[PDB]
Amino acid sequence: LDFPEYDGVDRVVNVNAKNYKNVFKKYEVLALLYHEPPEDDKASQRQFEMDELILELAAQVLEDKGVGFGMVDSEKDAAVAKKLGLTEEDSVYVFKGDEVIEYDGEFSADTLVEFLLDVLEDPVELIEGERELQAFENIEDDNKLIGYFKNKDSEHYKAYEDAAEEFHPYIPFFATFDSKVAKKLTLKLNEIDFYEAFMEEPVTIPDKPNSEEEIVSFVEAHKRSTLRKLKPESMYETWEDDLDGIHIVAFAEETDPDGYEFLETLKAVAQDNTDNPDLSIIWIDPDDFPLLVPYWEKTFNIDLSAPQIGVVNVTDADSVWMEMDDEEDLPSAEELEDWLEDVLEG
Amino acid sequence: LDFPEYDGVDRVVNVNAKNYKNVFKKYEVLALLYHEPPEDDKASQRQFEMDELILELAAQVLEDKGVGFGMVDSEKDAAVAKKLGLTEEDSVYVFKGDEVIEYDGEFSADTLVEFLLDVLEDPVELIEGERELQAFENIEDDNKLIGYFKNKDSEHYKAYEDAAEEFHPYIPFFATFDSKVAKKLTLKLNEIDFYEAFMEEPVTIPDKPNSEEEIVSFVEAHKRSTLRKLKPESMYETWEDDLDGIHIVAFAEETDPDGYEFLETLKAVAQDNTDNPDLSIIWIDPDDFPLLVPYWEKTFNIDLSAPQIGVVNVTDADSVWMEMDDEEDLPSAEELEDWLEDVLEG
Ligand SMILES: [Ca+2]
Ligand SMILES: [Ca+2]
Ligand SMILES: [Ca+2]
Ligand SMILES: [Ca+2]
Ligand SMILES: [Ca+2]
Ligand SMILES: [Ca+2]
Ligand SMILES: [Ca+2]
Ligand SMILES: [Ca+2]
Ligand SMILES: [Ca+2]
Ligand SMILES: [Ca+2]
Ligand SMILES: [Ca+2]
Ligand SMILES: [Ca+2]
Ligand SMILES: [Ca+2]
Ligand SMILES: [Ca+2]
Ligand SMILES: [Ca+2]
Ligand SMILES: [Ca+2]
Ligand SMILES: [Ca+2]
Ligand SMILES: [Ca+2]
Ligand SMILES: [Ca+2]
Ligand SMILES: [Ca+2]
Ligand SMILES: [Ca+2]
Ligand SMILES: [Ca+2]
Ligand SMILES: [Ca+2]
Ligand SMILES: [Ca+2]
Ligand SMILES: [Ca+2]
Ligand SMILES: [Ca+2]
Repeated sequence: LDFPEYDGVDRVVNVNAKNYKNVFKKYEVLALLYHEPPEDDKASQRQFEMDELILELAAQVLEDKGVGFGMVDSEKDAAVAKKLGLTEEDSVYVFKGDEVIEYDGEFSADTLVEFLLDVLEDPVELIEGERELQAFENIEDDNKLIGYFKNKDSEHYKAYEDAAEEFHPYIPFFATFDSKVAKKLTLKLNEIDFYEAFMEEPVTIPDKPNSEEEIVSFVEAHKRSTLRKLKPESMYETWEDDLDGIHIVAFAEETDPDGYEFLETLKAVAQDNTDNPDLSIIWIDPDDFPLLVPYWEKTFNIDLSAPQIGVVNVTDADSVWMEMDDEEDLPSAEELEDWLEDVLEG
Repeated sequence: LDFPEYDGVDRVVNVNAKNYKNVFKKYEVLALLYHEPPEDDKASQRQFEMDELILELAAQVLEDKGVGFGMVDSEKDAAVAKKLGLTEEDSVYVFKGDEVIEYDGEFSADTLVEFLLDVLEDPVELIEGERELQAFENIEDDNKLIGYFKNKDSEHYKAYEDAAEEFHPYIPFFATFDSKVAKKLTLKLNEIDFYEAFMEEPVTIPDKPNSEEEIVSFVEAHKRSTLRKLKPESMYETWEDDLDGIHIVAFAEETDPDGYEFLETLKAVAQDNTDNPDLSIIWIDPDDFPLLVPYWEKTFNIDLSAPQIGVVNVTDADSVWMEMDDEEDLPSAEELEDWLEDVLEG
């Protein structure tokens, strides 16, 4: 009645020109680890075996749900990788229907399975009644969309659902057919509002009713939020998406009163500067990455039991941190704005 | 710049009558896995080696923070185990100061390290100003206490801090010296309010000012909340604490609009029946245990993409689940009360 342990059945194989058509046929959803060939030393061999074991456990856990896992060698299987669109080494590409979803997060069985379980869900969630509306409003650490349509047979709803599939499961798409919900949201019929992460005010997609292409192009242009949360499921995607080799990194434990107070200041600063295309802040809650906390404290020379904020230069592997005597020496929004300005324009 | 990998240094040893005094001296905080001797078959041997490797990784991660890990064989080391108070096999006993903290949760390096990082924090958190007060009010999935005292030198504050140590890190103790915060909480000087998990209304500890013993005895009597959340850090403690071999188990994904709506009904039912000593509901959010979701769906024969609630008989290894056609066929509070009554008084 406990966590599953690998049962030794070989379910994850190398996916190559000989078998790839049969593997895609065997599984309704197929997730492919695109990897460089392991080096020949024993350490690199062991790590490769341990990585495969992670996939084996996930494949066992999800067998009855139509999910399969495979591995594609970027050298041996280069031709198949190209035909399938596998280009970023160490990414897992998830094939659902007509979509190819890139996973670029923690390589662990639990996080992988949680992601696949999100992939298997439908790309549009409905909102009806006050409690469901409250659930929608509680979402803030993701970009989200909500649109008001006549009903599920509306061509405009179907275009919205088709657009949701492009960003699944990263950007939740919500829909309502309830005119009372739409009024509380100030959504006119066939209007779509995009709520950037951590923002209070939405941006309405122009020129409604909107086609799939109009929604997709809009979401792609607003995909990067001023403030974004580092999450295990997407940690490497976020970290690799630096702006001119610079991240602003804020550490704050949401549940701690001092972390909450600092996070509220951070949100206020992001909201007041949300249209500055050069501002990108990563919020890391230490409680989400316990195994990295000592490493971050050593690397950055900071105490993560208190809120911290700094500028990390990925190009030069260097960083500077705002000097805060303790948890009670937090900057005002204005002081935080000014400190970022001083370090960046410099 | 990534998750740590075990470096092969042996930091976790068997703790026995010969070395236990030196181990306790080597480490400021020491966590001891109390385990039955591994069976001699190769499978049991491998599992024991894999368990030790989990401790090795945690010990590496926390080395610079004064934490050590050890293992105590319940047969070979029975005399030392008794002297140290190790009685429940498969529990990890954490020695901090004068306290012995039992860990009875997921045996994984990340969850273990997160718990130890919580252990290392101070047992009382202060509340000052409106934002910190809001952080206090946002806490609902734990029992919590808050007391109003003159200042940190008050003998009554010191008694409160001494009591907090007994329940650290499971039941957060908050304190304020701010008369404006105390007024919003309706806390008179030296009063202590206990907020049961998921309850709106607190219970004031009687006969203030309160001694350590009065607080400890009060908290012990109110320790078990009507509604409690299954969490990795304490999942086995919670599951083993059944009431006459019965758990009421509710599955609800907090972030999903249907899960939120059902959870609100569950909270309302718990609040209206909070004084019924026979009512104990475990809320499991599937998003917290992805690796167990397929196992639960198979074992209970339910769809965990929708909210579910049932009665699980641990004695007879049997369960019954409320029949809900889909996510929109949710019971009212009254219907849920009546359904529990019908299945239990039967
Ligand atoms: Ca294999
Ligand atoms: Ca497409
Ligand atoms: Ca990557
Ligand atoms: Ca986990
Ligand atoms: Ca509007
Ligand atoms: Ca249009
Ligand atoms: Ca990527
Ligand atoms: Ca704090
Ligand atoms: Ca504080
Ligand atoms: Ca913005
Ligand atoms: Ca955590
Ligand atoms: Ca923590
Ligand atoms: Ca403060
Ligand atoms: Ca060892
Ligand atoms: Ca004691
Ligand atoms: Ca136990
Ligand atoms: Ca983890
Ligand atoms: Ca009161
Ligand atoms: Ca008293
Ligand atoms: Ca226990
Ligand atoms: Ca739903
Ligand atoms: Ca619904
Ligand atoms: Ca109660
Ligand atoms: Ca989760
Ligand atoms: Ca989920
Ligand atoms: Ca509903």
